[PDB]
Amino acid sequence: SSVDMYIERAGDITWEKDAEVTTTDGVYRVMTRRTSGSTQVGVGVMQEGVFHTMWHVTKGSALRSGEGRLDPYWGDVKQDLVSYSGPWKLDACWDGHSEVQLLAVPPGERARNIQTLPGIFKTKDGDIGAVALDYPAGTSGSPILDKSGRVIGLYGNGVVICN
Amino acid sequence: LGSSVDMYIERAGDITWEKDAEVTTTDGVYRVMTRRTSGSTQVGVGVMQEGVFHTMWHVTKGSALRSGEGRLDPYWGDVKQDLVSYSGPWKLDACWDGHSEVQLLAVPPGERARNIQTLPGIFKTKDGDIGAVALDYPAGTSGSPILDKSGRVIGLYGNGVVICNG
Ligand SMILES: Nc1cc(N)c(/N=N/c2ccc(S(=O)(=O)Nc3nccs3)cc2)cc1/N=N/c1ccc(S(=O)(=O)Nc2nccs2)cc1
Ligand SMILES: [Cl-]
Repeated sequence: SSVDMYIERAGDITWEKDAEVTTTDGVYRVMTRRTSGSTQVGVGVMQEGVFHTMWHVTKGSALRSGEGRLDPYWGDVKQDLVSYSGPWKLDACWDGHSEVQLLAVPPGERARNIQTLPGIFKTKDGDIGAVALDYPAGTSGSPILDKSGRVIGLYGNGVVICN
Repeated sequence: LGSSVDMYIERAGDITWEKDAEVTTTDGVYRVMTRRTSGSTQVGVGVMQEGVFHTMWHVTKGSALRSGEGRLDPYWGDVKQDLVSYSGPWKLDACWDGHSEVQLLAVPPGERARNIQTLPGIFKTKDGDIGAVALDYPAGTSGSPILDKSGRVIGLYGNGVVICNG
């Protein structure tokens, strides 16, 4: 048997006004089915009919969904990204100075917003952000949001700065 | 001053092809560890070859590392390639033929190093064709070396397998 991977909608993607501080558009759990039952392997974002997640979560596997089978459209192993059904749509960038919110969706746990200041690390062309928190395996792909609710990164990836 | 990580490496084993694998600071393979208020966690893996430590850029964010020898400074780094080398230029130049089985020398957090023989898939990227290992391991296994039959490192787990022609 090949791995039976599917997505389930977990909630809306919204900035939460008083967060904790350290089918349709939304945030989805990426699940695997075994005879013994289901495991969450990651998270992703449906935007403009395109499902976005990390390449390591699916390794280009087709996904079952409420809308039928989703086939991979584009991916990059090095950036660790993959899109289903169409081109990559998550084009927002972090300004490199505003606090962000991680919309963490860990396995077997409630979706929640956590406000956090990314770390900044120097690169040769500039700087990149990091949200490295203590979340369980399977949280990778959780969206990182700016104050307008735009997805500026996925949990486990560097947060790209444009400034 | 700014954001910093307290990172260190620990040798996990020799890098060798294992003749009868399951089929689905000396040179060697190392765990990359980070010290946080919660404790020390493995965040990835890398390869010491010819006195140069090699890992994926995102594992270390290009940070200096502590080792048995003292401080290792990043020498070369590329966020786009997601690679970084310490102490000297990138030394891992072997490529996959695009058809032979390979071995992942997986070094997962809290688990023994082990060799798994597998056949990479081949995927189209804007740069060209690349191989990729279709085995699932936890995030902190990223950087584990992928080996050809002569024990040469032809890729790092999560970074793809380099194909000799395009
Ligand atoms: N100054 C430098 C000093 C170094 N020590 C160094 N090492 N480099 C490596 C590059 C690739 C690989 S690898 O694939 O073989 N991965 C693995 N091999 C075994 C295990 S993993 C390994 C090492 C690179 C340097 N500069 N490099 C540049 C590369 C590209 C471009 S580019 O503009 O042309 N963009 C692109 N186009 C198509 C693709 S990238 C500009 C500059
Ligand atoms: Cl890989």
